[PDB]
Amino acid sequence: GETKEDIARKEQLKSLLPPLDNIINLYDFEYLASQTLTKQAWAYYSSGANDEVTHRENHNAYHRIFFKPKILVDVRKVDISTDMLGSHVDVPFYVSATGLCKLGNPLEGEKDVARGCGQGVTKVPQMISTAASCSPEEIIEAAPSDKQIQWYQLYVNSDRKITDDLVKNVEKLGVKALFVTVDAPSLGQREKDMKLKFSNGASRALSKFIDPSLTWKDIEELKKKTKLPIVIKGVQRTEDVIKAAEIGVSGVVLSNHGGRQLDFSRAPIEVLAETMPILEQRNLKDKLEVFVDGGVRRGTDVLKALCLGAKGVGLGRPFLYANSCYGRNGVEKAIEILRDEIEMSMRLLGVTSIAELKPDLLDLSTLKARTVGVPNDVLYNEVYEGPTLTEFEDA
Amino acid sequence: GETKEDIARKEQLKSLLPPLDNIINLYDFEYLASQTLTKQAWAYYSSGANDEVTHRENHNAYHRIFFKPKILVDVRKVDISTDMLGSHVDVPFYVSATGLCKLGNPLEGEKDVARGCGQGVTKVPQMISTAASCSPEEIIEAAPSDKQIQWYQLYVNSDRKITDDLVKNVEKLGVKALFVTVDAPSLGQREKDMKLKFALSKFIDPSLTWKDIEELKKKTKLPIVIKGVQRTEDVIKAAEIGVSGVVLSNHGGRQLDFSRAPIEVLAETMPILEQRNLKDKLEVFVDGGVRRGTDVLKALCLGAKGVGLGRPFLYANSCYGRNGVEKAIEILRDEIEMSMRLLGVTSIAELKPDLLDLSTLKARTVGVPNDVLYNEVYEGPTLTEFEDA
Amino acid sequence: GETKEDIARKEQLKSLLPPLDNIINLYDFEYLASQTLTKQAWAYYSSGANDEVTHRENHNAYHRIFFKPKILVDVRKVDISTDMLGSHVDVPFYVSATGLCKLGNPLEGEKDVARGCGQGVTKVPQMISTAASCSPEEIIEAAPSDKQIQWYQLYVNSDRKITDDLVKNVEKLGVKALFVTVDAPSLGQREKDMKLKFSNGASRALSKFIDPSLTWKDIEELKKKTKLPIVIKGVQRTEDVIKAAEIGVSGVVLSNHGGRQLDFSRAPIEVLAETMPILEQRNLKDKLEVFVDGGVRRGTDVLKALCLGAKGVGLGRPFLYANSCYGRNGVEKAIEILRDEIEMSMRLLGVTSIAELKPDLLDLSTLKARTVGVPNDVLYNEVYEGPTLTEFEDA
Amino acid sequence: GETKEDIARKEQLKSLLPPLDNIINLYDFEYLASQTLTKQAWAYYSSGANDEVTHRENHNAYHRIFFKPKILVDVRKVDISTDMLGSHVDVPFYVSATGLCKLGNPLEGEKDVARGCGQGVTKVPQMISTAASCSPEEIIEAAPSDKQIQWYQLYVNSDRKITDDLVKNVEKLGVKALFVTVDAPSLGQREKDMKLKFALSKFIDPSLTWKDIEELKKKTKLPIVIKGVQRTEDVIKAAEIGVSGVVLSNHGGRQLDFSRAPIEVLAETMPILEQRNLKDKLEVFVDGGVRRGTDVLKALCLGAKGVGLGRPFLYANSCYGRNGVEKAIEILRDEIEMSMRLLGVTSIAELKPDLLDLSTLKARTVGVPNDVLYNEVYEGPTLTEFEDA
Ligand SMILES: Cc1cc2nc3c(=O)[nH]c(=O)nc-3n(C[C@H](O)[C@H](O)[C@H](O)COP(=O)(O)O)c2cc1C
Ligand SMILES: Cc1cc2nc3c(=O)[nH]c(=O)nc-3n(C[C@H](O)[C@H](O)[C@H](O)COP(=O)(O)O)c2cc1C
Ligand SMILES: Cc1cc2nc3c(=O)[nH]c(=O)nc-3n(C[C@H](O)[C@H](O)[C@H](O)COP(=O)(O)O)c2cc1C
Ligand SMILES: Cc1cc2nc3c(=O)[nH]c(=O)nc-3n(C[C@H](O)[C@H](O)[C@H](O)COP(=O)(O)O)c2cc1C
Repeated sequence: GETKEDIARKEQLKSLLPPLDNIINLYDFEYLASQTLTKQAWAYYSSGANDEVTHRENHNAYHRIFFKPKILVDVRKVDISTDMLGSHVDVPFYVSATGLCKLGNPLEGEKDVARGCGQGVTKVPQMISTAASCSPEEIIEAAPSDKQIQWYQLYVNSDRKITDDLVKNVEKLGVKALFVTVDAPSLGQREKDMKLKFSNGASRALSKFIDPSLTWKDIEELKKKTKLPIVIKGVQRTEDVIKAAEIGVSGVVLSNHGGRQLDFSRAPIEVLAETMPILEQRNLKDKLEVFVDGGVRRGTDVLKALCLGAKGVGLGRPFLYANSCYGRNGVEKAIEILRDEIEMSMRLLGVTSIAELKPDLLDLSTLKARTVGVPNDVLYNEVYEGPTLTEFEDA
Repeated sequence: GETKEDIARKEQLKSLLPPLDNIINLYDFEYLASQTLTKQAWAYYSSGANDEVTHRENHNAYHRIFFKPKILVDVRKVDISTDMLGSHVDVPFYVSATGLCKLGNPLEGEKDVARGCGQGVTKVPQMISTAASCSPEEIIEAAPSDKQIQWYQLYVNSDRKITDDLVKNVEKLGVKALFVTVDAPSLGQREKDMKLKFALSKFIDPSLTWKDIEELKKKTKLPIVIKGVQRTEDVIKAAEIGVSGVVLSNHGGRQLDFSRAPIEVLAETMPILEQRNLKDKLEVFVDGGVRRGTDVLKALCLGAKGVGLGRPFLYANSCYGRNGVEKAIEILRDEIEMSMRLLGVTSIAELKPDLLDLSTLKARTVGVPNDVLYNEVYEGPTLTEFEDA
Repeated sequence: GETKEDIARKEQLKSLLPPLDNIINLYDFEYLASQTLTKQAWAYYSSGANDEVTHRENHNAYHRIFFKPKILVDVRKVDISTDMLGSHVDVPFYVSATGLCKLGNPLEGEKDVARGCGQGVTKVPQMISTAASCSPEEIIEAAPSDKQIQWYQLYVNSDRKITDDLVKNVEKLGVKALFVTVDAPSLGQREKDMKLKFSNGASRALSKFIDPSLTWKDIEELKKKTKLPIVIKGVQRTEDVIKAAEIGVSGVVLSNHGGRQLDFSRAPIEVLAETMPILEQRNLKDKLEVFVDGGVRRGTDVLKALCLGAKGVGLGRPFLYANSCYGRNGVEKAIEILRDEIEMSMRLLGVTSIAELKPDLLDLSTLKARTVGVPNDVLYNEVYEGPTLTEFEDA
Repeated sequence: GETKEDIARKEQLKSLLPPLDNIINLYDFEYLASQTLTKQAWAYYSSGANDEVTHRENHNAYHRIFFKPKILVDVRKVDISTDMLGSHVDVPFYVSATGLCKLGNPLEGEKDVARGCGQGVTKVPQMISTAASCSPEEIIEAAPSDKQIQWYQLYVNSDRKITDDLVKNVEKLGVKALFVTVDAPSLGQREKDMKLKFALSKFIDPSLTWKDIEELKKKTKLPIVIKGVQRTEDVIKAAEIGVSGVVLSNHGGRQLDFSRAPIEVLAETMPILEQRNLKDKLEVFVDGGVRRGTDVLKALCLGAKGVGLGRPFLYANSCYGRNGVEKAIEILRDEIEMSMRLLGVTSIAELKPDLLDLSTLKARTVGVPNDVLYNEVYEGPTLTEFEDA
């Protein structure tokens, strides 16, 4: 629904976009993108399912957790590197799979995220999406480091030959893990997107591309057909984390697809807080790597998830916005913004490595204070007049 | 008010209404209805009692419930059909009784509800209101399908002769059940209606007792549902005198304000029915504030046999008549199937409490008043801006 | 700080004021008063202490309580009469003591509230204030019924002779109880009022008029010097309700002076909920009458307090606003609005008398959910764009 | 930015500022300061870390505490004096350290804080900032009274020679104690300041350990308070190595975001100190978000020996210099006395936990996101209107 007004945005893009060095936090990329993207690019990237409560709750649940920082600790040197899925990693976060990057970066798309992830002094793992505009071969050869790690996000097709070919193709090209997405058997209804087509059933949200019949048995079979570590992406309850351990897969992403699938799925941060203790109650902790994603925007968020026992934390939208505004250098800047935020807050937390981030650094006593207020009294509040500040004379 | 202004309205409902197929959810219907209906049609439909807290809490309480969905389950095929009141049904929801449809749909009224409820693939039960603009016979025959099911809602009269006639007369016309409304012995004060205009009715007997329901059990073979229960103790009472069902309801927040959300009463009473083997003896329905497939699913996971919707169907009808009603049914049907799949179950019988996170069901909060001064002077963080220009 | 603009309000007063019959609820009187009163009349009536949180919390705490209504009960006849302090009363509410009614009703002041309280088919008890513009003799003789009950609100003076004379004078004139106010040894700082003087220490909030040295011993002494039932007004904790019972006084008003004294005093409705069970845990329930006030605006509020065991519930501001807009008939209308609201809701509750209003009609499980949210994430919420409703075509 | 626009500012601070005696509370000072200060003065004073949640939570958490006041107590006479760090004090609060006062008060800076702190009836302790525009000697002598007490806040340098000099040098000048800041090994990111401009310091040693505090105990006879403790475990640690006190503080929300409100840490640690006989061994101070006499009282009721305020004094100083500072002291002193009387106690020693309702101290909530659609379409009740015109 673009208007030649298309040009109002070209003016904004026109380095009315502020210098990259002036970007303070991940929210800046978001704001800029919101003003410069195509109506449809913005609809597709930013939308969630139905009323979008899970989308927002993903982020807000981090705020039910506070810190218990150690003071008078030697925090001169801080190290934020760790290991994920057998690789050594510079950073405890990763770029999550996201479709259609050419909507925001027409010229380079996902190749610019491979570049941003691997060009600088700090490299970040990249999860390549099945719904990528570019091909896996294009994205992998765009990688500027032999050391940078690239994972593959898989939808199993109803036609399992296509998936068999795809898995073989991507191990050849050297991706280091498979993330099988299990939270989208049906396509989430993203109403901002639809509003735009309509003026601008049910089995229609099914597709041969994403097999709705996918089953625990299929993952067990996939496991035999590849030497790649497999991670189940989109786990939303502890019972399924346990099942994942039982079939001996490598990991799990506690994720609700960025609030794009089931609304009123819980914040993965609280699923995490419940899951990890239960894993340690049966020796399973060090045998399944547990990742988390959704609503992560600050280093303190990353830190909260790590203290609860996540191996790593993924971000989707923030890298899309960075890429959509500044391409490969936007991605790298986003990486630096986040790396620095993690470093800062570790010092202030009083720890010096990722292994030192533990549950007793957190105040978890209000983790369950997820509340819905009684509706307010509109008449009472309407007639009520609040206090006032003294005014200035005005001469 | 109604000021000849109302051609601005007639322009709105003109071809200016968007194509039916552009309607995405039930709130769209509500929005459109709010701009096109008469002040008095709007006030009467949208109204609740006094401060309207129960009205809104009916809905918001669904948001105290979250999902624990199963993944890696074959969900290619899903069935949302179920039984209600001895008869088989396509969906696990229904149209609740809801007076005076002719204010919003003048030519057709609640005849168009009947039409919408059966003119398409999915056939949805209709509760006929005592307060309906059309007569029960006028509605029952406008129904395009004989597969479609119709229920009757009854206020018992102070003159019990009239009620005995009306019961026998609806039995005749083919209604498959009788819903007895018990939450309106006196009609609730709906202040939006009153402000525009500028409590005991003969229609409704305030003396209605349990014994009178025991009476009605013998005088009819239609199954009786007590519509308007608001505490567990009375759900139990309905079982003891052996009626068929019960709607956990507070009349869409139109009667007693600070009545609890039925979803919250549901969550309290089902475990109690279980601890008593009564969960089969009594069918427990629920209405109020239902606007999304996930609302319906929450209710069904808790033990509800079926869930009612009032206002959403009124608004769809007010805007697009029978078609709107059909479309509303479609929207809601799809929302349930899609969310069923993501939940990881394939039949209504598989919707159980273990699919739900009920740990924050009781987080019904009232904040301490905000610090007006502290908030006024405080200046929030700001986004990076865009250059010069 | 009035501007001749004084006349903008005279125009509004000019039966631009809608007919009395068009007043639906107590909030209407409030709104009307807010537009028609003198800046100072509005400041004095409507203000609370400091940040006014207790003032607002008084009302909101009612909303932490829901109902558990009985259905299929014979509710044809409903009776809302009861007894207070030895008198039989038409109604379970009363008009609380309020100063300076001539600010809002220049011609008649408090005499119009005596009239409104006693003229109609439904009479309401009236608590006469020490800070009344009119004299107790004027207010008592304005009473249109021999049956209407009038109480007296007392501040004990530092000069106890004045108080001794006053108590003797008011028993002579036939008031039926003494309410001794104990929550104002120092004057609450009401900043809306002050803003208005300033542009328009500490011992300055002390006054010989209200003795700060008032003590439990003084009430015991007052008790001997009068045959009038004495009620302690301004009790804010259970421990003082127990002390009141111990000295054998007749009652207590759980009250914080309408949020005009200590800020962060609790809502009397929750003090009530805690106090009553503790009274029954030591036989004291039927030996001390417990009144409650502050933030009562609806009949469901009155009902909530009665179910918890209050003998009666007082309203201040709502009668001031009614009197300030419509004088004696405003008061009577307010009385009818509230009587009707109580009657309606009793039917719907499924009870038929005041004695039938009991704790098990209430859902008290969230009574303690008095919460303060973590501050919200202004950046997150700012960039976030919510869902949208479909628009209309616009031709 | 700073755009010659700033004569609009100079007009504001002109006789346009209201008479000092019209200032009612501490927020008035803040408001006035917000309109008159330079963008950079404002950003630097008003700033917090990252999202500024801790900044605001410092204050809002006081609102999770309510009072259980005693009535019928003789409160004619009230005393708010107390001891802090071995010396007797007029009030139970103090001015906390707070860099660069010359941005807001150019001619006088933190000399005017000293003046305000002692130029009138009430004499309030001053913490001198390492980051002060004026030198410690320049401040210590501008103090109009020798009764008034001054403390020093210290960042220990990586070059420990400089710290040894500075300590000996402040001991000399007469500071009655030493506040060691431990919550800023790396300086917090204050984004308002940064947005206007468009993390390890030599000033501050990130390697500071407990052992180093043990070291400083021997090398000085001034009592040491560890300023910037944020968990109970470290309060205990401070007692064990035997320092004098501890400020429960998170640097006014300027360092680690999602550090808890000190008032909430206070409520957790005092009962623990009691269960260990340590409550006398250690003096526990508290700062952050304090704007009202009742905030101060809540803190004192919980066990705090004294409570600090940063920003309110900066803003009073920025607007009215030493006079503002005196007036701020007055406002706060009166607020405490008045609320003491209504609380029903007459000395600081009588402020105890039983005066507090602590039952909702843990009600630190985050609401589920609001239902945007449901709220947009919903229309609230309306007030009766006023006739024609
Ligand atoms: C634009 C968009 C497209 C996405 N496409 C996919 C996809 O194809 N496969 C997948 O497994 N996840 C997909 N995701 C979800 C993520 O990998 C991730 O769960 C989400 O972005 C985490 O949330 P956040 O964006 O709030 O950080 C997508 C997310 C977005 C926002
Ligand atoms: C305009 C209107 C009229 C209604 N009339 C009746 C009635 O006559 N009898 C009855 O039992 N319920 C009546 N109801 C209430 C419902 O049957 C139903 O309980 C309610 O609409 C459920 O709430 P919801 O509108 O939020 O879906 C009415 C509701 C509305 C909105
Ligand atoms: C304008 C005003 C003046 C008052 N004057 C007195 C008084 O002199 N004595 C007293 O005991 N209470 C006095 N009160 C308080 C009440 O009697 C009562 O506690 C309060 O009005 C209850 O709260 P509400 O106004 O929210 O209903 C006054 C209240 C107001 C609003
Ligand atoms: C502008 C500014 C500068 C500050 N500089 C310091 C400092 O150098 N050292 C220190 O220990 N605290 C410093 N503080 C923090 C305080 O001493 C105090 O902990 C804080 O201001 C308490 O919070 P409040 O401002 O909400 O009262 C500073 C605070 C502000 C606002």
